[PDB]
Amino acid sequence: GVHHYTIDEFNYYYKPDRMTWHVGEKVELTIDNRSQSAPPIAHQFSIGRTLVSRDNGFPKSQAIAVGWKDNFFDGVPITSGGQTGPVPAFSVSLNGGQKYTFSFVVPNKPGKWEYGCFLQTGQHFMNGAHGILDILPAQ
Ligand SMILES: [Cu+2]
Repeated sequence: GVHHYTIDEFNYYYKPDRMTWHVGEKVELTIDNRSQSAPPIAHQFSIGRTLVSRDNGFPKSQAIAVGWKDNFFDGVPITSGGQTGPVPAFSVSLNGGQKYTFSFVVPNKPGKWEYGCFLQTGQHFMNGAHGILDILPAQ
């Protein structure tokens, strides 16, 4: 059976901020931008590994996040409404009040991955917009 997961986006955090999948699990994931501000803001959902931050040669208290080195969804065939196939550099960007639902089979990419939002030059990320995705071997 397909396992339904929802990730809600708020300013500036995911609910839930942890998720666990098994390799080979059939997942339907809904990403919902529930931005609570007036006006609501856009949010991004990207799963990857190895944070990349801005550099200018000067030390920082908090590094400004810019992206992931490795995208979890690389090569992963996705179905969303009438469309099926892998998506190059997959990520989900939503305006306030918009959601996106897609399904896939969890690839053989075991271990810890992270999800994050890199919008507004890393400000969402610095404010809490990051989660942890654990991928367990097939049960
Ligand atoms: Cu965001």
